[PDB]
Amino acid sequence: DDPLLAQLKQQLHSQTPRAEGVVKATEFGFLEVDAQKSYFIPPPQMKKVMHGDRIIAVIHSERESAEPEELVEPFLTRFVGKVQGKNDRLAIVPDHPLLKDAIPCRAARGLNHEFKEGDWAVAEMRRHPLKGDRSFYAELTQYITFGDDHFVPWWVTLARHNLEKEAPDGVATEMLDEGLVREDLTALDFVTIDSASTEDMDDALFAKALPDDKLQLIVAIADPTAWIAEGSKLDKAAKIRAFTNYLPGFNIPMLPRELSDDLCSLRANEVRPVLACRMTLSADGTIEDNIEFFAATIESKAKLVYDQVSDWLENTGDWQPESEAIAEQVRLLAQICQRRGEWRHNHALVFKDRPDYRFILGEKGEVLDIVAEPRRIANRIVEEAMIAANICAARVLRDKLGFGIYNVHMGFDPANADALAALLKTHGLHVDAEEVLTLDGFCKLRRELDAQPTGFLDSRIRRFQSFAEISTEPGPHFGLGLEAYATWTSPIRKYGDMINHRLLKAVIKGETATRPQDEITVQMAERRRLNRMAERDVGDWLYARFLKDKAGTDTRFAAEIVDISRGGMRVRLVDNGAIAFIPAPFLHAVRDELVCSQENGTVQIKGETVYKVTDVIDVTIAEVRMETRSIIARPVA
Ligand SMILES: Nc1ccn([C@@H]2O[C@H](COP(=O)(O)O)[C@@H](O)[C@H]2O)c(=O)n1
Ligand SMILES: [Ca+2]
Ligand SMILES: [Mg+2]
Repeated sequence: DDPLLAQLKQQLHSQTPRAEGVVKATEFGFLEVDAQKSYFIPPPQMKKVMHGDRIIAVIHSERESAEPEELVEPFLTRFVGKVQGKNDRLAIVPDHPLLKDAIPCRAARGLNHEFKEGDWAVAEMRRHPLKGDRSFYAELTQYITFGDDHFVPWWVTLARHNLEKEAPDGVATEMLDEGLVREDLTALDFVTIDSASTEDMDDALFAKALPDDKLQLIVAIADPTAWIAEGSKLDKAAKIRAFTNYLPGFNIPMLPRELSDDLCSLRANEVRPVLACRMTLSADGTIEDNIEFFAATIESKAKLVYDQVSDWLENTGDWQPESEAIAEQVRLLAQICQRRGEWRHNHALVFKDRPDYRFILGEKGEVLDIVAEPRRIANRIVEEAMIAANICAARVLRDKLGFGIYNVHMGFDPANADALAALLKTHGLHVDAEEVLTLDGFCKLRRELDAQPTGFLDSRIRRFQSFAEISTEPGPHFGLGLEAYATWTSPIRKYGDMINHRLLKAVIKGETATRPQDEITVQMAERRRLNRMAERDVGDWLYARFLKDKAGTDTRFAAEIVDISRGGMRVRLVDNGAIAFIPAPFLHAVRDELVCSQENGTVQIKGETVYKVTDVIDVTIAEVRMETRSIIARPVA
């Protein structure tokens, strides 16, 4: 360089052949530029990069190779990992299954903690060879727990998603004067129906028979917002959290315990403030326009338990209602459930029973068992009432406000409707490209797709399915087969439901109301996504623990094929819900006679279909790698 010579070398440097792509590693790696273009990265060039870094590289020939030059976006930022080789030099291996190398690190200042071998930390990347640094380097920013802590699962997972490990701090109660007029519901025979363990009754039922074969339902929901003022510390604390995070064996509540457990909870034979909704149902099950929201106080008559209620109703088991009054409430409520089920059957969509697996844990967080808790009438009684109540709120907020915290499902996006109909044709199912975009046509497709003898064709259109949203705008819910949809029935566990509670309270008083900001539903969606990941990561750890001792044994498990790709089949164990992977080479000896097609949902050997997505097969457990929590399964025989 030399101003002339420098300008020249610059212009030369600038026209050097280049490519942008994502780094893929293993033994050297590749710069994956697109679907059918990749460049070999030699292992010396490897050193500059991490798996998954988005980079620009010099392309070299003379055999072509990519020589990394510039970082576009690093794979790794904030992460978790296990520390090594102590303070005389710390390094950290990311928990990332594809990131195998130790990264030199040190503790952030103020981090009191003396790190040892095995310790779990949260860390931040600070240096990268492509940013000119000699080495990769990270700062440790948080001490997690020690390497052989039994409670690893929980603490590492909460930390990795940066989620809170604690309930919020309780604040001196005193009930707020919102100038509500509370109807005295106290004489009435309200009952709660929850599982056994529950001490935090959110909700509350009362039924009454009417002339013309009608039924009256009142849903009474607990009253947190009668204590928590909009703008208070608990407020802003609850809003950040969005939802109680339910993890195997462990929840982190949105609200303080005293409030949840005690003051708000609809405990039997105690007087409680409530937000109530009285609805009138046709013989049809139809929710009539008769909808009345109002503040009230009730006194639960009977703290009921699901199984017991399900038993009494099927004339099985030992348990009877404490009185005729309660019996009649249960009977009326079962009648309501029946009409609503029918209604949703006929006019909406009823979701197909998905086993809900519960981990049964011991004191050191061991897995005793994982059981699919099946659903019985008492469960459906509650669900049908909660759904009708939430429909009620959606209508009234839409009507009286024009806004609320709504749950939103747009159906198939218009730009994918043609591809949709074409794929169904190839499988022999007629549907229309523009009818399926109407609520009615979406429901008709769903219905006949669930009359399918198997889930195959179903599976074929997962790729077209939209997901459930959060909106302040009233809107249809195609998944539920409903014009509208907003929840207010569990405000102690959901910030959105508290917001709707305050909105409904404005409507009741004839007050004006402010529309929630859209950043509202954005943060809510982010925490939901977080909580779901947190629960599956827990579960994953747990499943590995549970299945470790089955490794290499001939224990069989029936398993549903959930996904098929290039490298093999993902599989869900029917009896416990664990995820396992079956590598392609396990399915057939001769690589070139085997085709696992992601796009078809099939595995073929010598041109003949042997496996399909939704098939159930029997597998054994080949491997449980505790490092990565991965379960490897092999088909039987
Ligand atoms: N596109 C991607 C791919 C991975 N990464 C991160 O790499 C992280 C590495 O996980 P660990 O925290 O276990 O090392 C992932 O959990 C993910 O947050 C990312 O931030 N963006
Ligand atoms: Ca790793
Ligand atoms: Mg309840």
